[PDB]
Amino acid sequence: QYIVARPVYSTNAFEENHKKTGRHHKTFLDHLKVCCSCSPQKAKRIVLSLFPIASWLPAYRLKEWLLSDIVSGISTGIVAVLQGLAFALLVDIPPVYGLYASFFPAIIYLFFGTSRHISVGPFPILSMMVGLAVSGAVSKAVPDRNNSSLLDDERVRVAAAASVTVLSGIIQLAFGILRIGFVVIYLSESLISGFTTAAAVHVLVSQLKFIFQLTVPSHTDPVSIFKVLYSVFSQIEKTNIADLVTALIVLLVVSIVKEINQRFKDKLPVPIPIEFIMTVIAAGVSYGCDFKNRFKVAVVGDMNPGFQPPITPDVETFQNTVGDCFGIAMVAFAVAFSVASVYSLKYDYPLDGNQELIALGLGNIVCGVFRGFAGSTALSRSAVQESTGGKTQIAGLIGAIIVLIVVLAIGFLLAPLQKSVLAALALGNLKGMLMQFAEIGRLWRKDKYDCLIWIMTFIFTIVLGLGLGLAASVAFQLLTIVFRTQFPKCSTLANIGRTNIYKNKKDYYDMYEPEGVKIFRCPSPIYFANIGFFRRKLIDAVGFSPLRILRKRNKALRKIRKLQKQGLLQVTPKGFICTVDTIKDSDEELDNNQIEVLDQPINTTDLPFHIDWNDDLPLNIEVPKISLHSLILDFSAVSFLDVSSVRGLKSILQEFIRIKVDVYIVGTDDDFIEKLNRYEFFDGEVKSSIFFLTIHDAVLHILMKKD
Amino acid sequence: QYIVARPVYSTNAFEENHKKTGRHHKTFLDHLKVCCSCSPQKAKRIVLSLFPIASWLPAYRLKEWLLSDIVSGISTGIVAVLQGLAFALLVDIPPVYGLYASFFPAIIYLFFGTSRHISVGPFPILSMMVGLAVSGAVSKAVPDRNNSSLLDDERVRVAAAASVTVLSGIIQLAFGILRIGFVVIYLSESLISGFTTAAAVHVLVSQLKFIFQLTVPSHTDPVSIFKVLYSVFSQIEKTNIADLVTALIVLLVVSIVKEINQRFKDKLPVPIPIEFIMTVIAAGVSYGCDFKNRFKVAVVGDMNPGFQPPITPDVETFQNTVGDCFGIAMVAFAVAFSVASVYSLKYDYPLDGNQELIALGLGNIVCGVFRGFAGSTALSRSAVQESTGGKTQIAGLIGAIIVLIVVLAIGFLLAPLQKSVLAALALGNLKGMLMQFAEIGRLWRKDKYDCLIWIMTFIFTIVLGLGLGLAASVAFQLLTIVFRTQFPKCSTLANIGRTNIYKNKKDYYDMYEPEGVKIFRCPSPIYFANIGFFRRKLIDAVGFSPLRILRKRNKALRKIRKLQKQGLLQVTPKGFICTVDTIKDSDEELDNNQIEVLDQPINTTDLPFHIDWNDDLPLNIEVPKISLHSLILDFSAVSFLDVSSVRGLKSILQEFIRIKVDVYIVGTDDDFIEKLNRYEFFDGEVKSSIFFLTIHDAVLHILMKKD
Ligand SMILES: CC(C)CCC[C@@H](C)[C@H]1CC[C@H]2[C@@H]3CC=C4C[C@@H](OC(=O)CCC(=O)O)CC[C@]4(C)[C@H]3CC[C@]12C
Ligand SMILES: CC(C)CCC[C@@H](C)[C@H]1CC[C@H]2[C@@H]3CC=C4C[C@@H](OC(=O)CCC(=O)O)CC[C@]4(C)[C@H]3CC[C@]12C
Ligand SMILES: CC(C)CCC[C@@H](C)[C@H]1CC[C@H]2[C@@H]3CC=C4C[C@@H](OC(=O)CCC(=O)O)CC[C@]4(C)[C@H]3CC[C@]12C
Ligand SMILES: CC(C)CCC[C@@H](C)[C@H]1CC[C@H]2[C@@H]3CC=C4C[C@@H](OC(=O)CCC(=O)O)CC[C@]4(C)[C@H]3CC[C@]12C
Ligand SMILES: CC(C)CCC[C@@H](C)[C@H]1CC[C@H]2[C@@H]3CC=C4C[C@@H](OC(=O)CCC(=O)O)CC[C@]4(C)[C@H]3CC[C@]12C
Ligand SMILES: CC(C)CCC[C@@H](C)[C@H]1CC[C@H]2[C@@H]3CC=C4C[C@@H](OC(=O)CCC(=O)O)CC[C@]4(C)[C@H]3CC[C@]12C
Ligand SMILES: CC(C)CCC[C@@H](C)[C@H]1CC[C@H]2[C@@H]3CC=C4C[C@@H](OC(=O)CCC(=O)O)CC[C@]4(C)[C@H]3CC[C@]12C
Ligand SMILES: CC(C)CCC[C@@H](C)[C@H]1CC[C@H]2[C@@H]3CC=C4C[C@@H](OC(=O)CCC(=O)O)CC[C@]4(C)[C@H]3CC[C@]12C
Ligand SMILES: Cc1c(CC(=O)O)c(=O)oc2c(C)c(OCc3cccc(C(F)(F)F)c3)ccc12
Ligand SMILES: Cc1c(CC(=O)O)c(=O)oc2c(C)c(OCc3cccc(C(F)(F)F)c3)ccc12
Repeated sequence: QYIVARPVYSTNAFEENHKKTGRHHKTFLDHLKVCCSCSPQKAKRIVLSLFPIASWLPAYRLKEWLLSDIVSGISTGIVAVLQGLAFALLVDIPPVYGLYASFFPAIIYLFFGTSRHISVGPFPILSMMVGLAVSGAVSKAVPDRNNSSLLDDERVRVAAAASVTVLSGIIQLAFGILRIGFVVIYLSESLISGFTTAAAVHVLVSQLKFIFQLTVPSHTDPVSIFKVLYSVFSQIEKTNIADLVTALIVLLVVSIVKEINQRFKDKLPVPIPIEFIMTVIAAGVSYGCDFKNRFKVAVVGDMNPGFQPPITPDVETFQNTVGDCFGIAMVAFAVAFSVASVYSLKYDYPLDGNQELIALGLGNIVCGVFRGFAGSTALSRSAVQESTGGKTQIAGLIGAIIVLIVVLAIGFLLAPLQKSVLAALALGNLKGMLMQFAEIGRLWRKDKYDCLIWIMTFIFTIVLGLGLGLAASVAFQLLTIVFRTQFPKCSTLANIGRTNIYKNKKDYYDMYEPEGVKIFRCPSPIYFANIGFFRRKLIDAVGFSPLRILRKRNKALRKIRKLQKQGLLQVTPKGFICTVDTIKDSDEELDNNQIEVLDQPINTTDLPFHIDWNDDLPLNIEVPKISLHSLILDFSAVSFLDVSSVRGLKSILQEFIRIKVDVYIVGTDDDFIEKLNRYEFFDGEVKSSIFFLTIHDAVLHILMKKD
Repeated sequence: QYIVARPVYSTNAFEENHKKTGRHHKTFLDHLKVCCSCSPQKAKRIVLSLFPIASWLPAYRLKEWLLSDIVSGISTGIVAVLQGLAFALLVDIPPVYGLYASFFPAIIYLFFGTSRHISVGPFPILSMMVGLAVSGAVSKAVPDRNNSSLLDDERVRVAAAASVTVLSGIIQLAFGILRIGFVVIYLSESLISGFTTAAAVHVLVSQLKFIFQLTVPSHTDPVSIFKVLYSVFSQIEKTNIADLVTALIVLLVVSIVKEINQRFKDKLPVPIPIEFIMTVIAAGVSYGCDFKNRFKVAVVGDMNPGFQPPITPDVETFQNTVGDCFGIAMVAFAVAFSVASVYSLKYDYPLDGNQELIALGLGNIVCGVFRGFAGSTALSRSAVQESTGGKTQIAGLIGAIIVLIVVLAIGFLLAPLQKSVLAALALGNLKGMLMQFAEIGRLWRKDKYDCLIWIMTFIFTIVLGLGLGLAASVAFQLLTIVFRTQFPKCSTLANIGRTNIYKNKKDYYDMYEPEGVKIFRCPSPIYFANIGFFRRKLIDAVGFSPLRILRKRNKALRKIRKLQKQGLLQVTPKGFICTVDTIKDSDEELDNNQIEVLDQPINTTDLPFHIDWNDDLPLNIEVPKISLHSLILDFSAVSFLDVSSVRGLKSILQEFIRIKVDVYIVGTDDDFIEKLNRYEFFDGEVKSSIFFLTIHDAVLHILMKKD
């Protein structure tokens, strides 16, 4: 049983009876003296936050982790070599520059990174974005000033890729220093699903150059994918059959083996390395049977051993690639943080979002100085490193050691590799991204505001491209928040069961509603896109407009005074005795510059008899009549207000108070009423006595005030 | 006194006891059969909505309104002539093409418009936008193929202005047909104040060409205002003193007269026409004293009488002015609707927002065909028409008649008008726009989220220009809504006074909190930018993490089973009798691909003795202990959810239920729980029995369930 015996409280009488604690407000300056004030155990936290390898490496369990890290590092270093060779073709540079992208960030992240299960390298979507930024940069360059010229057009693409990488790393490091690594929260799940599904189609289309062995120019556009499709299918009579059959065989075999490893995650230690076995088989059969001369297949060429000397970044490339580098930096950090958060939740260790930006930015800067291209983690390579038994970032060190031993020593192998095997290995990781097409039907019957976000993200990314489509999709996703709260379902309430329960007036059968009281609920925060709808729904829920009846009352009072000081109608302390039956009954029209005296509050204290405005006026004067005398506003679900709302609500309440209708606001916490004091909302007319605790408090106050 | 005696209801037991009405849901098709089904009194509403002149003109009070409309129309037609001559210089076309912009939209709006106090013409900000769009269009044109060539560069500006006008009218009419005239609600008051204050500075800077009589090229840029300032101040030694003294005298006189008319709005019928008197004086003294030859002043030239033949709009201009015409159409409709709403509220007549778009678009199309430029109402001209006694749109007809009689007959006057008097008349209306600089200090101490909107709107409009700055400002204003709800102040509640009142635990002195119960409140809607903060604040408010203690309980159960089926520890229906004191105390490590068996729910029904997890386990096993057994979530202020929130909340509640903690959600209406059924939120684990009416219902349910 629910039994309550209580006084009726009114948010001002409540705080008279209950002593508040009193908490000191923190202004701008004590935050400053709290932050910049050093201590011998304060700098030793910041330094260990900047170098986490000083914290995890002495706490290294040797006997449990070393033999697992060795095996995990070898098996992910092989995949890092092959994926680095494959993703350099998506930037259209020589393939040895993808091996440099798999070495330097994995060394910098070993010192400055906080994740333990992430392999750092390149991944296909970011390589497509870097290639688009490069071919957009070499077409905006100044034209400054016979036989070997198609090796010098790849010498400028390498420098453009290095400069784009250095600028993206600088943007990432500057975002990490300014401690704004919370920007991943502006990306909902529907936006990520739509972007991922469209970018999988981008990746699938851009691999058709190498499976068919066709020559496609460097389209950089809004509508790049359809131009690439037109350039491929205009010349499909010139394909190479030996490059197509091999890609089909490799894709089929790694597809039916890469799902045995998920069907049989138990029963089977160290899952089957199929990207290594198929590469060994393909490069061994392309040698010996002489595939480069029997057929005419494209191969990975002769890579020269060693590293390159450092480069100096071109500021002319920095001038006209800024909007591309911002998108590259944001996409790289968002992908890396989302992949690292899964294993951080799975193995229960903390993940610093601001240290990831510093580590990835430093890795990208050092990679771009030594002529690599940009990157962060890949989902498939991280899954290979984790599913083999990777416990920490020693596995990334051993993967970088294997990449180094391929660069320095054994790069004379992988010279008969057939360059469409490398394109078919990158298509084996598109299953989980393309299976997200079955989310339009799921989101259709659940929200319909996130289905719209999915469809608009897909369309913007397909039509506008990977960089500008994400920027358009974030803005549309912010529009849907305003769409959710434009027209809230406002309702009137009534009492059920003669108790303190008040629900919707249309929903139940024998609800009671007290005489002259109107309860109105708006289930949404009221802001600038919301206040005219609120005012319209309130004055249609109450039956009339208070400004119109105030104007008609002022007109009737003006006619009463005009007949009065002619000495026609008598004035008594009780009665309003008239003299004549009918007057000429004019409809006196007052012009502009005077029509706004009808909005003034009525002050009839000069007249002794109290006027009613609800019985009939003494001669044929026809002001309308209302039955309302009290209005409750249920503000429980109203989260915040702003300046437009405070002005509109102030106008509404001033119009209701001047027509002699008492207004009560009900259901707010103390932060709301404290914020309303800063807007200068209260004055001599709208007091602070209008706030009550619950609806039943206001109704019980009304039902004993009016008797 | 507040006395309630009631049963304890739980939102499922409430609806068993109270019969709901049952309302039929309206799907997609019955809306279609409701809308497209004609009637002989349905088409007669749509036709009278499309032609409001068939409704107001037979209801015309002749004796009250005719003599006021004549005087208002004459006095606003003079101002329309002078402002049309003045604003054509801001597009840099000959001045006779501003008289055509003051004639045709005022005739089309007489038939298709719903306002009664609006004068339709040009206004300065839209003329600056049209001029920028024109000079951007003539620089992107194809270059296709000696003495008189500076009259043919103004022949292309006229055609560009006409084409920009026709495209803007087409966009306006198409927006009005599609019934989307509610787009004015996306503009808050702070954005409008910042945009207006920056555009006043734009208007003030662009009038310096004519006061000083300097030659400035057509800068179209992001940063146009600073380039215009540099081009003016590089050559200020070449100014004309007779053009500066005259502009100063005219500006001073109309400034001190245009505020007498506000100080003396009473006492004074038909306010003083000072823009007419100063124009007559200036053009009469420039004649006779021969100002064109004594000094070297620029004058309004010889305008040829008559109208021009119709033009055909160039589609090449349509190709590269789309983003300009969208901004022109939106700014014109927003300004016209905001100015008309003031008089619609003042005189109590309805205003159709979708008919305004059709009327303004038709007027702009007809104006652009006959070589005028675009426009809508101006605030100063509308104030002149209203303050003289304008009752309806007959005053606009008489103003158009006076513009016609200037075009056809008496355009040989205003030939000695001095062209800086026209620039000084446009500066007399900048006082109310420049006085809005005292809103940074007002908004600073009130909201601080709208001060940011003001400052960013000012900076974006000054730096990027009038068209792109508004588009950037709308997006930043949408960002501030997410900024308001990123980190909501979540709190825990407690009971005051041993009644049904629950407030913040830190705020009062002798609050009670029941043993083992935790009440948690989030005062905001929970969406994608909000759910990780909610989960973090909830698991720091409750004292622990439920997933970690579930994993430790599963580890302890695995060690118990491993010691059990070795036959070491005995198993009883009551007791857990052991055998040995100490075992080897391993810390058994299970690898990846098996670590996710620790998140499974505990099912110890194979064991007869009930395990406690809160006393000590029989040997040295050290699972942590919790005191919580019930958790209330106060969801009163939670307005909506989305897919990310439903997934995160589902994970949180599943983690709390598996650790044997009962969860209650409290304070939601029926629309919330009806929307939660569509997300497939409920299953065999998370039931619908967890919803209660109020906090005291859930607390009273707990306090009798646990005894
Ligand atoms: C209404 C919402 C739901 C989607 C809005 C999509 C638009 C922003 C897209 C759709 C069609 C697109 C156009 C489709 C085709 C072209 C031609 C294209 O040029 C060429 O293909 C020829 C020249 C060249 O090869 O570069 C330049 C971009 C453009 C104008 C596109 C610009 C962007 C547009 C207008
Ligand atoms: C179905 C949705 C996702 C898109 C709807 C619009 C498409 C049907 C349009 C918009 C972009 C258009 C493409 C824009 C650019 C080009 C390049 C253009 O390349 C040329 O060689 C141009 C000159 C020539 O025709 O010879 C050929 C047409 C094509 C593929 C267009 C084909 C029709 C496309 C795909
Ligand atoms: C917003 C801040 C706190 C963090 C992010 C910093 C970036 C926005 C900055 C840092 C490096 C800057 C770049 C450093 C060097 C240059 C070259 C400089 O241009 C030239 O020197 C051009 C030649 C000339 O001066 O005429 C200015 C632009 C640019 C690309 C800068 C653009 C802005 C960048 C990317
Ligand atoms: C907290 C974060 C979100 C702040 C982000 C700020 C950026 C939006 C700003 C800061 C620095 C700006 C850059 C500063 C300078 C330039 C150089 C400018 O190029 C020139 O000036 C070329 C001609 C010349 O050299 O004079 C192009 C814009 C750009 C990259 C600006 C683009 C906009 C940037 C990146
Ligand atoms: C960080 C937030 C608060 C404001 C971001 C403002 C930027 C978007 C602005 C500020 C500085 C602006 C730049 C200032 C100066 C110039 C030079 C200007 O070129 C010239 O003046 C020379 C060539 C010519 O005369 O056309 C081109 C625009 C640009 C790069 C502007 C581009 C837009 C910028 C980067
Ligand atoms: C104070 C806030 C509102 C702006 C902060 C940045 C300004 C100090 C910058 C940004 C834009 C700049 C302007 C961009 C373009 C030009 C045109 C440029 O015109 C020329 O004649 C260029 C060649 C030459 O120098 O001879 C002269 C400098 C100026 C006015 C620049 C002056 C410095 C400005 C105003
Ligand atoms: C979104 C809809 C429901 C309302 C608003 C309509 C506008 C977005 C439409 C109506 C008129 C259209 C224009 C009509 C004519 C043309 C010319 C046409 O371009 C050409 O003919 C160029 C030459 C060539 O075809 O090669 C397509 C673009 C454009 C500017 C169109 C752009 C889109 C406009 C402005
Ligand atoms: C309900 C409202 C908000 C819808 C708004 C839709 C607009 C954003 C779309 C609809 C029509 C689109 C236009 C359709 C066609 C063109 C022509 C296109 O120019 C060309 O195609 C030039 C080359 C050629 O002729 O092939 C430039 C973009 C533009 C104006 C598009 C710009 C984007 C527009 C205005
Ligand atoms: C390339 C790639 C492949 C191939 C491979 O394995 O290398 C894959 O398998 O999955 C991917 C997924 C799921 C990706 O989505 C992550 C994400 C997470 C948050 C935010 C965003 C953002 F919207 F910002 F892009 C993206 C992205 C990229 C891949
Ligand atoms: C030119 C002009 C002048 C000179 C003259 O009188 O002719 C003036 O006196 O006042 C103006 C005011 C207040 C203006 O602001 C209206 C508004 C209303 C809603 C929305 C927007 C938007 F943000 F879309 F622009 C603008 C605009 C323009 C003027």
